[PDB]
Amino acid sequence: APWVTIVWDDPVNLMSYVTYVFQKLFGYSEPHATKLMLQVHNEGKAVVSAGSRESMEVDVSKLHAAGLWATMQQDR
Ligand SMILES: NC(=[NH2+])NCCC[C@H](NC(=O)[C@@H](N)Cc1ccc(O)cc1)C(=O)O
Ligand SMILES: [Mg+2]
Ligand SMILES: [Mg+2]
Ligand SMILES: [Mg+2]
Repeated sequence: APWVTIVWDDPVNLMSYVTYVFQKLFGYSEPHATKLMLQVHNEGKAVVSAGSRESMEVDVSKLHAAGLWATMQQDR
């Protein structure tokens, strides 16, 4: 089963920072990163990447080091 990395809205990080982090960590374009940031902000969370459990563990670690609230879970 594939897994997903989820980023959760938090009250401290800047919207602008989160958009930048998605570009920096995943290479996403600015429209893509902005859309994911706004999904987190307006829905409370968003899937930001998908793949094997092991690969999502890395994405979670990278996001934590950037200061974002990230978890992973199995995709159903
Ligand atoms: N640094 C700072 N001024 N903090 C106060 C809040 C700033 C505000 N940020 C938000 O509204 C965030 N909730 C946006 C956000 C955080 C995390 C994630 O993952 C997505 C979105 C602002 O930017 O004005
Ligand atoms: Mg907010
Ligand atoms: Mg966060
Ligand atoms: Mg799903």
